[PDB]
Amino acid sequence: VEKLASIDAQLRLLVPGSEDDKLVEYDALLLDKFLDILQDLHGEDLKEAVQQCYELSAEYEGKHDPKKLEELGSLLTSLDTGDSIVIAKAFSHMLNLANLAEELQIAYRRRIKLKSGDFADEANATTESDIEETFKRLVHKLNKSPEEVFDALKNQTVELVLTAHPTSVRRSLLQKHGRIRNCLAQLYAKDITPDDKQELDEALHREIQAAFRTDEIRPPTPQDEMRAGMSYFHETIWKGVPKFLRRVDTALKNIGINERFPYNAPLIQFSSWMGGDRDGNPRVTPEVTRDVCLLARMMTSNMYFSQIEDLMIEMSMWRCNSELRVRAEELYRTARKHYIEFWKRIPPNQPYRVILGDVRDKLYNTRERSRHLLVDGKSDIPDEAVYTNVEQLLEPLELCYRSLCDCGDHVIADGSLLDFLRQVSTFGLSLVKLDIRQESDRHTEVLDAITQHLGIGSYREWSEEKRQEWLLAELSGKRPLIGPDLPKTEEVKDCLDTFKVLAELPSDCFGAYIISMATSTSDVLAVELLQREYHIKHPLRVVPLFEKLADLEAAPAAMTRLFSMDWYRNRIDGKQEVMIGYSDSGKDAGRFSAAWQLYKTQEQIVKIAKEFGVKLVIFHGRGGTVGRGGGPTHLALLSQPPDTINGSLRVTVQGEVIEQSFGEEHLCFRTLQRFCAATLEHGMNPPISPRPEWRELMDQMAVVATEEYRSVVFKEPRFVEYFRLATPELEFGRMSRPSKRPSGGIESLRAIPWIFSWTQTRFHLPVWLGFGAAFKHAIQKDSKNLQMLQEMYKTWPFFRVTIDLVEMVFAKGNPGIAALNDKLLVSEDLRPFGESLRANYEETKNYLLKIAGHKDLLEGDPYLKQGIRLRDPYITTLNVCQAYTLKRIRDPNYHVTLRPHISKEYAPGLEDTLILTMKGIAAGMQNTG
Amino acid sequence: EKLASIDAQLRLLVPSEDDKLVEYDALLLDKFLDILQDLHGEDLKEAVQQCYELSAEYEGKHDPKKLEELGSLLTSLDTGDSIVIAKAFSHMLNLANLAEELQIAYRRRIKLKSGDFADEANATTESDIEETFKRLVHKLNKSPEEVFDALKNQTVELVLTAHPTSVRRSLLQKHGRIRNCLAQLYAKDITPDDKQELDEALHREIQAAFRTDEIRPPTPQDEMRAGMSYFHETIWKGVPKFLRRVDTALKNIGINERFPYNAPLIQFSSWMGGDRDGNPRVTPEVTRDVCLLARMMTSNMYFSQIEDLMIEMSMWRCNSELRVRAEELYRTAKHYIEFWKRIPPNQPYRVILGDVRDKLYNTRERSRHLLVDGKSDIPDEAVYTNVEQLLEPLELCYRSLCDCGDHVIADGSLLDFLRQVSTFGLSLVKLDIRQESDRHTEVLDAITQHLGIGSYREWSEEKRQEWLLAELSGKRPLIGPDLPKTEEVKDCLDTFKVLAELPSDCFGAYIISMATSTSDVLAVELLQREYHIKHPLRVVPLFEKLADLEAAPAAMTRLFSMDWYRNRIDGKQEVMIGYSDSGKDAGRFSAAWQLYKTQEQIVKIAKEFGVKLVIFHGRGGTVGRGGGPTHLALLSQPPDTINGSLRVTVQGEVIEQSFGEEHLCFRTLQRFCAATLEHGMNPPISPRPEWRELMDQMAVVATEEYRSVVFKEPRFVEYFRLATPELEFGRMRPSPSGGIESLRAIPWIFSWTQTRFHLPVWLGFGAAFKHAIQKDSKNLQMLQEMYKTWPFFRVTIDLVEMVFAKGNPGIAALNDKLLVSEDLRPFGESLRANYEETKNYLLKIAGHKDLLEGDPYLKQGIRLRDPYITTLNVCQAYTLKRIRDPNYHVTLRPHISKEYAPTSEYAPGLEDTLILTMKGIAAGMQNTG
Ligand SMILES: O=P(O)(O)OC[C@H]1O[C@H](O)[C@H](O)[C@@H](O)[C@@H]1O
Ligand SMILES: O=P(O)(O)OC[C@H]1O[C@H](O)[C@H](O)[C@@H](O)[C@@H]1O
Repeated sequence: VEKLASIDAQLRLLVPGSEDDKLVEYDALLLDKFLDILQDLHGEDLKEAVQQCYELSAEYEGKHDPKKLEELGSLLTSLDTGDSIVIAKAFSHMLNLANLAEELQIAYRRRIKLKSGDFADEANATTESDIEETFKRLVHKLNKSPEEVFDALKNQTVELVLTAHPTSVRRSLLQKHGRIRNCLAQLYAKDITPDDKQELDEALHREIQAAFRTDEIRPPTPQDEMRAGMSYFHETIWKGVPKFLRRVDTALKNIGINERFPYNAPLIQFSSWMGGDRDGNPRVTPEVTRDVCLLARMMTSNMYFSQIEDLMIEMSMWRCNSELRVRAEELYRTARKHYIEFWKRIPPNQPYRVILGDVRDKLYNTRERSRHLLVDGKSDIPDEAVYTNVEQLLEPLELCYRSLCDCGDHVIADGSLLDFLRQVSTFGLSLVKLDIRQESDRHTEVLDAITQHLGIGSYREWSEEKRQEWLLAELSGKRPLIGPDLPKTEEVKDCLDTFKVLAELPSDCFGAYIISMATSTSDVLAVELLQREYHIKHPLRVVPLFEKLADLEAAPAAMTRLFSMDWYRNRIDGKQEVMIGYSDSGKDAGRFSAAWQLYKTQEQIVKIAKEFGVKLVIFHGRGGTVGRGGGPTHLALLSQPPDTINGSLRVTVQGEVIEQSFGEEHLCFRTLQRFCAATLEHGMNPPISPRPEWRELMDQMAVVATEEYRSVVFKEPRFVEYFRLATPELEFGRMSRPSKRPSGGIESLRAIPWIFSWTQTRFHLPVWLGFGAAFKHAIQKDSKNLQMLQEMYKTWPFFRVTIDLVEMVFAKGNPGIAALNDKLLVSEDLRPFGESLRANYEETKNYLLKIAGHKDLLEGDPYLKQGIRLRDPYITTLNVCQAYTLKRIRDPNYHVTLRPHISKEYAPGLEDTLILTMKGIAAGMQNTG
Repeated sequence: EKLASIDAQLRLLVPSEDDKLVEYDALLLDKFLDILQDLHGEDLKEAVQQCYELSAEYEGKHDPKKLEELGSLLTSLDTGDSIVIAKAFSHMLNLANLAEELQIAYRRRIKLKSGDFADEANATTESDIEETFKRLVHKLNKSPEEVFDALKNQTVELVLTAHPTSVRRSLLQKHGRIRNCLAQLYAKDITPDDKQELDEALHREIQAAFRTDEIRPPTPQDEMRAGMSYFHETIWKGVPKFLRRVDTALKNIGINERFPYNAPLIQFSSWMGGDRDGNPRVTPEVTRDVCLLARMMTSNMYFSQIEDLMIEMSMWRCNSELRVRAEELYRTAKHYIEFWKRIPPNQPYRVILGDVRDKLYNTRERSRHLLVDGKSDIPDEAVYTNVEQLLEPLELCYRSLCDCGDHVIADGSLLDFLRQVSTFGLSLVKLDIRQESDRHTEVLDAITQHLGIGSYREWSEEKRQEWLLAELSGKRPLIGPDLPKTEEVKDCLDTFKVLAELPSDCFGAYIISMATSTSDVLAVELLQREYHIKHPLRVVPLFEKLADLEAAPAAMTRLFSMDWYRNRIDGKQEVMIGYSDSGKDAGRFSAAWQLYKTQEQIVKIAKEFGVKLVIFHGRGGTVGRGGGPTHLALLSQPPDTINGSLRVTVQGEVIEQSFGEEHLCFRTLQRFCAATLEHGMNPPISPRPEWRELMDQMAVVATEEYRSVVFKEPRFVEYFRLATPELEFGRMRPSPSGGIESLRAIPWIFSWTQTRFHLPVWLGFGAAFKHAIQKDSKNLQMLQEMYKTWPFFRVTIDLVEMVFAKGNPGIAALNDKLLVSEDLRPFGESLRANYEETKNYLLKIAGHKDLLEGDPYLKQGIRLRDPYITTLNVCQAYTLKRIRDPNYHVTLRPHISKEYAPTSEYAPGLEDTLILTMKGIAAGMQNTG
């Protein structure tokens, strides 16, 4: 009768339970159904094996008895390659289930009705403010008129830049995840028949299996990796955006604005790095970039195309204004179809349809030109027949729209037509615009080739002042720099060709050219010059990304110098965007010192832009508090230094967060919602400025933290051998892209790998190291600092948000895993070094607690804690499995007695098991640094 | 918990929406087990579970092995442990019945009903009072005024008899508390804490019941003082609630006034201390005492609530009529305390009600002193000797209120109180007297012989009549103080001295058991005259044997022919009938049909002589079933047999179901009132002559079979004495030499109910059905049309069907095997064969595959009780063996119950175990014949 109630009972033990809190039930059902499936497919024997692992991991998660971990080891390590693959798949798959259940729980959790009004409320989905509440706060708590709010909003832009998953999932598998999540959602609805329940049951059972059996063993091209993206948009964002904008409309009613948000106001914009970012990544060629533009153009046209037919059916009206009636007549007159819904000709009896039919053909053509260009390279298709610019596509829709209003039918015009206008206006002809990123040294290499080939010396050898002097001269040069007959290395050709691609393609494909490892004025001019050389008609804006602390300290001088140049001031036309990267900067100096430095740098650069009349946009690269997703993003955005958003947000949406943020319609909606709300609020309601005591203490702690971080990571010569052993970092490095930009050392290692290696291991060093020294030293210098730190946590959003993130990571941390790793993988001489780090973990964690005023991690956030506690047993099993696998890979001569093979049925090795393991853990850990 | 498991194993017994019964039973059982553990130890708890598991397993499959395994267990228990098990199961039953009461109470009514009369056989589909009114008005062209009028003149008298085995006022209230705790545990918006506390409340109250189990006989006085509980508990409040519903129902058909508060719609009566038929414990002094108790307690009830009405009646505006009488009372210038003060005429309603209170108190005290001393120094002036005296001041208040513009207030508690007073009078119940005809003969014979004029016994009926009428107008007494009297004749004569001394509002009817003739009734009239009873009780013949029924019409005709009698009865005669009694003579079937005809004939006869005839339904009817079935049973009565006046026995074994829970109480009252009303305006169809004819034919055959087996077969009584606890019941009222004709009906029915075989209820139906079908296969169709179309027939078959559902021939078989000698077993086998064949014909006629297809809810109720009953049957059977048999002993298990804490009879505790058993079974079986 009842496997489930028991599985529920044994799942409750992990987190004690309440009202709309279904998570444990959800997880229980999913798990119980999943076990049956393992039984059918692989046999009782294996099912038990899987349960045993779970029981052990769970028992471990409760008490934390290192014995349990070893028992688990004995089990996992005794499995042949075949069975371990299966277990690895199993746990890796129960995780994805646990995440769906959590998405669903988060989606339907009840909002708190009366909120404290504290800014802390904005760090949690249940208490944060929706758009209407935000408007109201601004109007009533801040004396802004509705008109002023409406106005702010009309001018606001929010750009979400999508990056590729650092490990990324299949469009099929997504949809199974959706179907499973829906079956589950549906099983919990009252007024549900025994039959429907029975049928939903088998539907659920079936869709889990279908997912489990979609598990083929692999690398994939940038093109496919990107063609991935065009899914999530279909799946959720494409529909999400109109839904949200309609909510904006409703919210404006309720504060007394009697009009809808203009359909062409560019409130929300999307962008991408996929096929764009070539930094330390030679797989991203010019041809790749040409292909992702054409794909983007294609698919977008296709989307507009597959829904136009539905709008056409809906638009059965015959009453129109004359403006339209003319243009319809024209179009019927000029007539004399590959697809089928409307495969016929259409009576001018129904004019809206005539227009939209033309639109459809044009969309189809636009689809086809991009398709042929993509596969052939030529296409015999006139610009006349096709949308080369979004205005061309809006125009007929605006026509219909106006016509409807004029005939007295605005109410109808504000239905699907409006949604469609909003989609077109948000997504344009290219769903995402592509950013280009390359590292400064590359532009230097190119310019050096040029200068040397010209016989004038070596750009590399020149001083900054010289580079600037030369660059400006040539920026007004009266004759080209570059011949066809210039000697080029493959890299230089690759780089130059990227500009040939930028010149050939329509500019509505592209966003910014980001310069990785920027450090100077010359770095930006260099890119400007090459754009001029290739006669790019609408050059992309150049965006320096300042990474290292020193580079951040130098940035203000660099920006000031830029803004001092008339050539440059006039090219940028009042607008500059600068990029920052929390992970990057924190790899240099620790997370703490990087956080603080970035606060100040933004402040200074804002001040500098203000002085020169420049609107400054700060592009948030990965690693922020602001890329967490969920409520915490809400507060993180409000926590930003004053005037740093100023109506224009641009942030990275880290791949490892795209599912949480967008994969479910409600979360999708609220993601969009908070980005828009927070951005709006901030420009009219900055956080308080830090008290000077706080700046002073923060400066003092930064030095100590950076000292500790660098002591351990760069100064200590034992560290890299430790890292290489205690961590799958090397094995990761036989992949996404070369994680060492072969030079050797941590400074050489890229940040994603850095973060990822220590996340696998549950130890998370890159995120907390240096916080402990900083805290300890500040308290030991003066016990009154504890009070100050606490006041800072209570009152200073930046600080709060900074500590919450590190707290969340400790909650996903477990030093026992780190300890097991030492014991299995690390040599006897390095173990005390490990012990030492674990000691620092603990001490850091405890200070962090003392400062937030919590006994236990996440007291402020039981729901998040519950989510984590539930995932853990699964992750733990993967950690352990991983650890022994790493052993067997590294040590050809480690062997133990293998249990006779357990899986039934009715070529793969350790490396395959390790990948499964790396991906399960990564998906269980989501974002950290 | 282990509840879900107990729920799971309870579901198996009966495989939905508001169907909580299984949960209810599960919880109760799980709580009850814990209690057995605490009090008696794991060891015993398991023993109890084992019995339950076995019984349940048995109830599903019906494997005789299970029964034997159970036997081995039960028969291996020492006297100490078997007592405990017997208490346990006997107590789980009472729990199961409370749960069922609760389930029945809250089951949902069907909203659209077929309109068929079958709908009235089930609580979910039967008609409430409003629906009845509406049917009458719309489907039958009666004006609201005509309905209202019918109702105003309608009387419903419920005569309460004593439980044939009866429960304690304390224990009732525990049953109530348990039932409420349970009801409360199932309510949403309920806290973890309230749930926790209700849990322990529940747990506690079960234990308190379980530990209220002392071993004993009790006096008629106490047995009756029992009654005065159920009224307190439920009827006292029930009546006003229902009458208020009548009021609401009258609104909704457009009558704009309330049911008159003094219209005697509902009246109650009792046999307790009244019925002395074959029961010499019921002496004259007993009868005196139950009148005085009744008078006392009733005064007390009025008294304990008056104080609450007085507080409520804080008004000061009154009419003059009242204001005078108040002034008077204050002008004319306290043991208890609520109002222990004097009262300002400032508040006049209170002044009146204070007087009323004192008068009620005095009335209470006089009855109390008379009861314990025999004299009381208390003037009639100080006291209510007549209900009008108590109404008058209430009507005063009532009128005053309406006159001051406060009728709305007057229709609150005051109205309730008026209704109570008017329904219950000064004596909650009126007492009927019953004695058997032969006794009056014995008395008159003593008299005639002492007078020297011969022997009344020897005289012919014509002679008796001639003498009786002469003496009924005699001009001088019959009886001296000097008359020779046996203890019986004195007992009988003293009863009349008691009737003459006590107020007439204490009494109802004098029922003559074993009536047969006109003289039988005149005899009683004469003795009443002799004792100068100022308001003689009406004489009611109870005709029992079939012959006595066939002779009744001639007897009634003769009575109605006598001017002496016609003028004494003043237009009204009541006649009693007794289904069980008559069915003990001739079989249930022939008795049913004969009673249909007798009623018809006697009705006809009364109609001809201008006499309003009331038929007093004694026990055994379809009409004493309680629940919906009663509803249809009443509607099924022959035309004109109710004629505005229903009088029916409420069998003791049905009082709990009918009244113990406020909702069932209300609906019991409801259907009695509704059915009665409807019938006088909407009789059932009259039987088709073919049907009469076939019924007459089947009656002969059925009587033949019944009498063949019971009276003609000389082996029968030895069979009965062995297969049945009948003898042991007979060491209890005396159930002097025997034979079955001698044995009383309750014992007859009860003996075969214990045994789950139920012979008295079905025997003879099988022969009748078989012979009718074998004479002519077209009869089957006729029988089925009768079942479909003729309420009497339907109702008659449903009852027998219900009994088969409570039947189990395996128990009967086990009994034979354990208790009956080898030579009589084939006789048993033969009866079991008849059981089967009868059951199967009965099914074939109702058109059912299985028993109770028409009634899944009832079947569920039975299925759930059964395992408990089965355990008691088995326990019982072996106990009966050990009692009867010197040659039986088996190895006893070492004692199982723990404990911390002479009483000898026949065998050392067996007799006690048997009683427990007899009472558990009886309470699990409720009503059958
Ligand atoms: O961090 P990397 O290893 O350079 O990899 C790529 C990431 O780098 C930076 O930190 C950027 O700020 C992000 O927009 C990007 O996802
Ligand atoms: O023991 P008995 O002869 O049945 O007497 C007791 C019963 O007798 C008759 O059947 C009456 O109709 C009942 O009102 C009463 O309960």
